[PDB]
Amino acid sequence: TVGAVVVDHEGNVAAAVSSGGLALKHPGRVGQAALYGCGCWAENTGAHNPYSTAVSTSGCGEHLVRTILARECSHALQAEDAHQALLETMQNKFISSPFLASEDGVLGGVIVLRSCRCTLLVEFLWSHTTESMCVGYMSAQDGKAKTHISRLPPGAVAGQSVAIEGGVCRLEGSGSGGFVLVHAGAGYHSESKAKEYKHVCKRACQKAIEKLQAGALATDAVTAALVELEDSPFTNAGMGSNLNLLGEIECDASIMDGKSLNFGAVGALSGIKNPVSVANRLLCEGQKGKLSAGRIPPCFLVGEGAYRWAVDHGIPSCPPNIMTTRFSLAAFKRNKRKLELAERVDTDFMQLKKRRQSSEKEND
Amino acid sequence: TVGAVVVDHEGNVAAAVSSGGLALKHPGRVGQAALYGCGCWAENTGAHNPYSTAVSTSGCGEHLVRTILARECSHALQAEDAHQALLETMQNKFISSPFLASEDGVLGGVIVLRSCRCTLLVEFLWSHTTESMCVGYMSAQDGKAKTHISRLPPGAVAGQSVAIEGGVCRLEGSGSGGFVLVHAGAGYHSESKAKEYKHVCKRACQKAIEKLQAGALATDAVTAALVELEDSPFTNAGMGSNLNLLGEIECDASIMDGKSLNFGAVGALSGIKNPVSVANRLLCEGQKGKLSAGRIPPCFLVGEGAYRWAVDHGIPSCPPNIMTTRFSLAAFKRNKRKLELAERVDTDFMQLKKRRQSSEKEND
Amino acid sequence: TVGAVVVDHEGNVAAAVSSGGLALKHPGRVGQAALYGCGCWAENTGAHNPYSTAVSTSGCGEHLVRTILARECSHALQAEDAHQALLETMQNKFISSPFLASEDGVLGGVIVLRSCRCTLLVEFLWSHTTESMCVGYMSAQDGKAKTHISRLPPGAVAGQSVAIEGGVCRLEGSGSGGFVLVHAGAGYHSESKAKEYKHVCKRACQKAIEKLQAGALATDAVTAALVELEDSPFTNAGMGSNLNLLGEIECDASIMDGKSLNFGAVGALSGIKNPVSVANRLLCEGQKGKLSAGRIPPCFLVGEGAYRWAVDHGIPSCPPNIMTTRFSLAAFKRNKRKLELAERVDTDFMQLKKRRQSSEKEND
Amino acid sequence: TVGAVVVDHEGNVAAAVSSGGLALKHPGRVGQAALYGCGCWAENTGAHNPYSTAVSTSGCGEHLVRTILARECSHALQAEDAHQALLETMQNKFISSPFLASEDGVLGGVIVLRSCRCTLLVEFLWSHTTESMCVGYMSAQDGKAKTHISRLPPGAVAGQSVAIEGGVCRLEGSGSGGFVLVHAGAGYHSESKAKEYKHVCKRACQKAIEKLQAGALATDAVTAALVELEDSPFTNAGMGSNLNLLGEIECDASIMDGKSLNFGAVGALSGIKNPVSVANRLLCEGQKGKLSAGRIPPCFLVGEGAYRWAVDHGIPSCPPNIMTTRFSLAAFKRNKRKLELAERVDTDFMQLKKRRQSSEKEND
Amino acid sequence: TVGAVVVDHEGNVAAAVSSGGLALKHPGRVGQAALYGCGCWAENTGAHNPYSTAVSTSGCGEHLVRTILARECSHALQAEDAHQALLETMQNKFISSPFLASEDGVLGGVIVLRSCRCTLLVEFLWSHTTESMCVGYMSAQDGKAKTHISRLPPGAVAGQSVAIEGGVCRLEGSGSGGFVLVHAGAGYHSESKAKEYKHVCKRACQKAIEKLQAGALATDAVTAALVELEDSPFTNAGMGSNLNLLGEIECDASIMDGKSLNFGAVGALSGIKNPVSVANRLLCEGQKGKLSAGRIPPCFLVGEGAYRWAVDHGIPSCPPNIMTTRFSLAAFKRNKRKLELAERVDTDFMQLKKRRQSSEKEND
Repeated sequence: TVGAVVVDHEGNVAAAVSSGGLALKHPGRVGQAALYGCGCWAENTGAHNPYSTAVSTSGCGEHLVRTILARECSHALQAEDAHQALLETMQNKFISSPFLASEDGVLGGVIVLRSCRCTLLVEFLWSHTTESMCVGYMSAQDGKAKTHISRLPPGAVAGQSVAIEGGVCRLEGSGSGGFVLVHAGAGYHSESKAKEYKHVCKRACQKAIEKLQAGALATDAVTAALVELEDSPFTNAGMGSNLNLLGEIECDASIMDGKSLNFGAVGALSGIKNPVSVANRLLCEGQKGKLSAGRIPPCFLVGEGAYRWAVDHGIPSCPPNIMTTRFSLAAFKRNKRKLELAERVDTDFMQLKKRRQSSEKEND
Repeated sequence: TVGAVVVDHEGNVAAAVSSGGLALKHPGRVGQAALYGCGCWAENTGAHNPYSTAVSTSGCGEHLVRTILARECSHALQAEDAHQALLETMQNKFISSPFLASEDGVLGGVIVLRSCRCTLLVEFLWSHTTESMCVGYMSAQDGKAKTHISRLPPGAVAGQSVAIEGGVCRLEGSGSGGFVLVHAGAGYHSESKAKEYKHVCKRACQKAIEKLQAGALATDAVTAALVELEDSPFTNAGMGSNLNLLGEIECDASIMDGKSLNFGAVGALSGIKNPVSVANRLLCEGQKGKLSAGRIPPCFLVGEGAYRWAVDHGIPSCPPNIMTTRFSLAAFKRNKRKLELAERVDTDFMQLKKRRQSSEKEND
Repeated sequence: TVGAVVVDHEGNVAAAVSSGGLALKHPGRVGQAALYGCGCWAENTGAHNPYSTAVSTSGCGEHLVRTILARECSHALQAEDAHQALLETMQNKFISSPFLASEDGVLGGVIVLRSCRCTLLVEFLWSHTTESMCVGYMSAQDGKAKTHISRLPPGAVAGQSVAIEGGVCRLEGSGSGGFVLVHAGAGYHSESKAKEYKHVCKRACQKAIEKLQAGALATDAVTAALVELEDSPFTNAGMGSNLNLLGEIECDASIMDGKSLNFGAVGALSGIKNPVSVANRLLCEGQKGKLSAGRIPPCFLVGEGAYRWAVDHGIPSCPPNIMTTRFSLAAFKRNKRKLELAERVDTDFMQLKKRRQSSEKEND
Repeated sequence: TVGAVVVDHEGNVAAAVSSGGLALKHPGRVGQAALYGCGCWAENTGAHNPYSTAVSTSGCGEHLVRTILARECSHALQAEDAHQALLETMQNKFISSPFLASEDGVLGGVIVLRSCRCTLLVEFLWSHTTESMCVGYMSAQDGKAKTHISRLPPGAVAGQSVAIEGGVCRLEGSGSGGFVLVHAGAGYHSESKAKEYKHVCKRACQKAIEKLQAGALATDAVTAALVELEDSPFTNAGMGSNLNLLGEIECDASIMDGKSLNFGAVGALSGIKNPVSVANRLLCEGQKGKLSAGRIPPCFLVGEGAYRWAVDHGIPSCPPNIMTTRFSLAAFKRNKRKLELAERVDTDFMQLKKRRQSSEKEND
Repeated sequence: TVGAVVVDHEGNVAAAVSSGGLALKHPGRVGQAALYGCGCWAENTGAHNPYSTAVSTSGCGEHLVRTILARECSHALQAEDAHQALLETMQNKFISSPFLASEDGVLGGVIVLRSCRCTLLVEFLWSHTTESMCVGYMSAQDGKAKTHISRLPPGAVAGQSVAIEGGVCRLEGSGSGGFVLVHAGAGYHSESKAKEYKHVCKRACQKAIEKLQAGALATDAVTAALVELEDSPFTNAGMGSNLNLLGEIECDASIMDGKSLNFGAVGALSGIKNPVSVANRLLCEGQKGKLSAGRIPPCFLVGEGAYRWAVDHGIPSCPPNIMTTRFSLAAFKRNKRKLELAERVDTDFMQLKKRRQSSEKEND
C-alpha cells in the first residue's frame, strides 16, 4: 500500500494513495485508499482550520476502514502542534480504541504534513505499529533527496508498540518552494527487498519536485509521485499488485486537493497501469463539471465502470499480464496452496460436527 | 434513498440505508449509503461514548459524502443532548461550511436515534434541507405505528432553510422492549404519490417491531425494515430504482451494528432483489470469520463480484429488469431525451468555439 | 402567552413578550414575561458574543421561571450554530434537567433569532413540548408574510416529546433590510380557534416590517408587533386575558434592546390596553435618565405603581371591561366552577382526617 | 440590602435576601432580592453539579439584575475551586463587561457558600466593590460567633477596585453539624453606626445555628436569620427600610432551597413586618401544592395581593408606619428636600430651552 | 546528562537524572537535573490525574529549565494518550514558542513512562532535537534487555527537526512485575564511542530490574540504575564528568517519587562518587522527618554543604580527582586552550573599540 502528501510555494497541500488489497481477496472487493476519510486527506488553512494539513494511510485494508483514521488524524491536528495530535488517533482512536476491539492487532502505518505562514513552516511525521515502514522526502531549494526505513526498536512486539519519527523545515515563500513526503508501506521482516523500496522513493520525490519546480498543482504533483510508486514491481499497488481469489488484479486508489476540498477515487479497477491517473482525472472532471457542463459530476467509479470511463477519456490500458510479474505469480501459487490446505480442513469439521449429530439424532 | 435506525430491549442500536444513485449516472458509480462513515452509523455505550447513537442519511448524491454527515453527526451527538448535537453537523459542518462552498444549495436529509439507561430513554429526530421528507416510528408497548410528512414551512426557499422535528420516550427495561425509526427519502413538490411513501413506512416498521418482539438482533431488525422499503416500487432503492446512462440498475446499500462496531456495504450491485441483504450477510459473516475461519474476512464488495458472493451464499438474484417497473422505464426514456436535447446544444458551443478560432487563428 | 423577536438592516436585534398568566391566579401574581432572563432576551454582536441573538418564551408561567430559559438559551448560542444550541436548554436544561424535577411535565415553547455579517445571515427556529404552537415571519425585500402551526407528530405524547422547525435567510445590508419572527403561544388540542391565531400573526409581522421599512428601532419594531398581538381577543395576553381568583385582569410584559442591553418590564399591571407599551416606555426612559436627569432610573414597575406611572406620562387606560370579552367571562364562569367543586372536596379531607383524630385522641 | 446563606448536617444549602429599594423610588418598584436568578441562589449536589452552592447579593439597585450576579455566580462556582469561581462573574461579567458599560462604576456586594462530601468541607467568601460591607459566620461545633467589617484597602477608589476575603472548614458528618454566613449590606464611609451592623449579625447567626442544632430545614434556618436582620432598625430591609417618592415603605425579599430547587419571592410588599416570612411561606406552600392540592401553586407575589395571601394564611401585618423609625422619616424629609431643590433647577432648563426656541423659532 | 524512569508491580512510578553541567562553566553553577519541575517528574494516579506519569530530561544546559520540559510535559500527558501528549510540550512549548525565541536552535532530549490499570498498561517514548540520543528498557517477564540509538533521519538539520519513538506493553498484575527506561544522553556525530553508551545502559537496566524483582521501592530502583550510569567514565554525570573554568567537577542530580510526591536534589556537588545517592537520601529522609523528627526537613542542598550532609549520614566521598579520567582531563586542556585563543581575541576588540574612541573623542 503506497501513498504520498505534498505542499507548493503558496502553502496549498494535497494527498494520494494506491493499493492492490489483501492477498487472496474475493472478486470486486474495495478496501481503503478508495473510501473518503479512510484513504488520503487534504485540508487548506481557513477559520477553525488553523493549519493546512495532508495525510495518507497503509497496512491492513480493514483496520483503516474502522476508524476513518485519515479524517480523524486530520481533525486532531487543530491541537497546538504537529507531533502531539497524530497517535491520539494511533492509541486513543486505534490501539486502545473500540473501533478495532475484536482483532489480534492494530496493524497499520500513516504519514502527515502540516503547514502555516508568519515564509512557510512544514512539519513531516510518519507513525506505524508494524514490524517496519519506509519513507522519503525532499524540498525545492534543498537539492538532494533523503530515504531510510523506520523500524521498531530491537524485539519490540509489533502491533502493541508503535514507533514514530519526525522533523520541521522552513521554505522561502516567493516562487521556488515545495516539499514532498512519500511512503512504500508497512509489512513483515523479509529484509531481502529493502534497497529496492528506498530507490523508488527517491525517484518518486524527485518527479514531484520537478513538477513543483515546473509550477504544477499539488494534485498533479502527488499524482506524478504515485505514478513512479505504482510503476515499481515491488509495490503492492498498481504494477506488481496482489492476485485475488480468481488470480486477477483489482486496484484501489484515491486523491484529495485541500484548496478546493475536491475528491476522486476508484476501486477494484482491473486492467489500468496507473489507478491514481483515473482518480486524478475524476478529481479534475469535478472542477469543469459544476460550471454549466450537464449535472452533478462523479468521484467514486468502480471496476467495470472505472475501466469504461478511463479508456473513454484517454488512459492507456494493460492486459492482466504486464501488471502481473514473476514475483507476484510465484507469490500467487504459494498463496493459493494455503487455502487449498485450509478449505480442505474447513470441510473436515463440517463432516465431523454433522457426524456427531448423525450417530445421535439420525442413528437412532 | 431510503433507510432506518433501531434499538432492542438491551439498548443495542444498529443503522442501515439503501439507494439507487442519481438518475443518469455513469456505470459503476458508488455514491453514499455504501461508504463507511457517510452512509449510516451505529455506536454502543462505552467510556467516552455516553449515549448509544444511530444515523442514516439521504441526499442529492455526493453532498453527504463531502462531510461524512453520519459520523460527523455521531461524534457531535456525545454533546449533553439529542436535538442540539445534530444540525451543528448539518449547518457549520454542511449548509454554511467549506465542505460545500461552490454548490447551488446543500440539499440533504438525516434521521437519528439514541439510547442511555438509568429504564431506557430513546430520542428520535429527523432533519433535512429538501422540499419534503417522509418517516415512520413504533415501539413494542406503543402498539400502533405513526407515519406523516415533515415538509419545510410555507414558502421557505428549500436548500437555504432546514426543518428539524423530534420526540423522547421511555421503554420498560425487560424483554418486551424495542423502537424503530425509518424514512422514505427526500424529494420535490410532486404531492401525487405521498400516500404510498406512508403505507410502506407503516408496514416497514411493523416487520422490524415483530423481529424485535420475536427477539431478533438489532442488525436483523433493520434488515426486515429495509427489505419492505426496497420491495416498494416508488422508493429509489432496491426495486423501482433509478436507471443509469445505459438504462441499467446499480444499487448502493450498507448497515452497521453498535455492539460489535462491525460493518457491511455493497456498491453498483446489479441483479440482486434486496441489496441490504448482501450488506447484512457481509456483516453477519464478519462475526464468524474472526474465530479461525480462514483469515481477515470482507465487509465492502462491488458490482460484478458483489453478485458472485451474494449467490455463492444464497441470496435470491434476478435479471436486471424485474427491478425496473412501468414508472422507472417511463422515467428513463424521459430522462434520456433531456440528454439528447442538451448534448446536441453542448457540442454546438464547441463547434462555435472552434469556428471563432477558425475565423481568426486557423484561417490566417 | 404571545411574544416576538426582530433584527434591522444594521444587524441590531430586540425581543418582547406579554401574558395574562394562570387561569385563576391569586391577586397581584407575576409569572415570567416580566422577570429578566425568564421572559425575552436580546444581545448584539461583541467579543466572546460571536452572534447577535434574540429569544422569547411561553407555555407554563412556572416552568420558565425555573431555568432562566431565555438567558440560558441566549448563552448556549455561542456554540458554532443556530439549530444545535437551543434544545440543549430544552432537554439538557428543561426536560431532563433538575430545575423542573418534581413536575408532571416540562410544558413550554420558545422562538430564537441569530444574525452575523461577512450582507447579513438570519436564522429562525421555534421549539416546544406542548400539543401545539403557532408562528409567523417576514423580511423587507421578501414582500408577503407566511404563517402556519408547528404541531407534534400524530399521537406523540406532549411534554415528553419536543418538535422543532427552522430555516436560514440572507438580507441585503444597505438600508431596505429587516426580518421578524412572532408567536401566538402553546396550548391544548381545541382546533376550533386555529384560523384566528394565524391571521393576527400575519398582521403583527406586517406592522413590524412597516416600522422597519420606515426606519424605526428594533425596540419600537417588536412593540408594534406585540400591540397587534395583545389587541386580539383570542390571545391570553393584553386584551382578552385570563380572569384571576377575584375575576380581575392582571398582565405581565417585558422587552430588551440587545444593542444597549437596556431592559424594561411590568407585572400584575391591571387596567392598561397594551402592557408592552408601558414596558417600552420604561426601556426608553432608562436612556435619557442616566444623562444628568435626576438619579438611577427604573425598569420593573408592578400593578398599582405601573398604573400611576403609565397614566402619568401618557398611556390611555381601559376599565376592566373591554379588556374583558364574552369568551373570557364565559371561560371565567366555567373555571370558577372547578374550584367550587375542589375547595368543597378539599374541606372534606380536613374534616375526615380530624374526625379520625376526634374518635381516638378526643373520644376518648 | 441584607441577607444570608446556610448548610445543614446533611449538606443541604439554602439562600435568602431582603431589601427596601433605592431611597426615593417610584411606587410599585421591584428591584433585585425578589427576581429569580439575580437575588439569591441555592443548588444541591448532582451530576453536572459537583458542589452544593448558595449565594445572596446586594447592590446599588438594579446592577445585580443586569447580569444575574447570583446564578451567573452559581454556574461559575462549578469550576474546580471556591475562591476562583467568583469574581470571574463580578469583573469580566460585571466590573468590565458589556452588561454595565455606560454607568459611573459597578457598585455591588456578594456572599457565597459551598458544601461537598468525601466529612463535609464548607468554604465561605464575600466580595464587593462598595466602600464597605459587614458579615458574620458560625458553625455548630464552633461555639462562638465571628463578625467584623470587610472594607476596601486605604485610598482604593471604590467602584473600580474590588476586595474579596474567605476561608474553609470541616464539619463532623453526624447530626451535630451546620454553618451560617449572613451580611449587613454595603454602604458609604459614615462609620458612626458600625457597632450596630455587627451586633445584629452576631445575633442573626446564633438564631440560625439554634434552628440548625434543633434540626430545622435549611430554608427555615435562613428565615430566622433574615428575621433578626429585618427586625433591626439600621438595616434597609424589613423594619427601618427606605421611603419612596410618596414616603411609603415597599419591601422586596426572596429565598431558595437547594434540595428541591423550589423558589419563593415578594415585591413592593407594604404593611408586612418580616417580608422574608411571606417568601418562606410561598416556598413551603409549593412543597404541599404538588400532591393533588388544587393545581400549579404560586411562588412570586407583589404589593396589593402579597398582603392578601400573607394575612389569609396568618403572617403578622402592620400599618405602614411602625416599619418607619426616627432615622427613616428624618432621612425621608432630608431626601425629599434634595428633590425640591433639583426639580426646581431641572424645570428651569426646560424654560431656558423653551425661551431660546422663543427668541429664534417662535417669535418670528 | 543521563537518567531514568521506572514503575513497580503496584504501578507506582519514580524518575531520576544526573548531570555534570556545560563544559567550562563558572564555579557553583546549578543548571537543570537539579531544579524541581525542569529535571525529572513522577506523579501517581488520582482524581484529575488519570495516568501515573514519569519524565527525565537532558539538554544543551538551561533550555529545559526555560519551560520546565518535565512538568509542562507531565500536565500535557493527562491528554487521552501517551505519544500525543509529549511534543506539544516540546514544539509549541519548546522548538517554536516564546520560551526559546532568540537561540541558535532548541537542542534537548526527553524519555517518558505512564501506567494505568483496568492488568497494567505501560507506554515508553523518547523524543529529542539533538543529532543522536541512546536508551535501554526491560521488564520483569521480558527476560533480556534492549538497547540501540535513536538518531535523526539522514541529513535532517538537528535543532530544527525532532525524532520521536515509542511502544506499549502489558505486565501481569501480581508481585512479579516492573519496567525500567534509562538514557545515556544527547551528543554530536562522533560515532567512535557508541558501543560504550549501549553497554552501560543494558547493565543499568538489569540492576534496576533486580531491585524490582527483589521488591525494592521505585525510588530505590532508579537509584541503582543511575548509580551504574554515573559510575561509567563516558557519561557526563557522576564519574568522568565535565570540568569547569577552574578544572573542577561539580555535579547536579535529582529524583522524585510518584506515590508520596516527595522530592530530593543536589547542585554543584564536588567530591561525592554518586550524586544521585545524595538526592535519594534527601528524599528517603523526608519520609521519616514528618513524624515528630525535629521540624520541616530538607530536600534541595548545594556544593559546600551537600558534602557535609552526605558524609554526616555516610555516603562514600572522594577527592575531586578520581571523578576525572584520561578523557575528561585531556578534554579540559583542549577546552581551556579554546578560551586562551578567544579571550585574546575578545580583549583585542575592546582595545580597538577604545582606540577609535582614542583617535576621535579622547585625543581632541
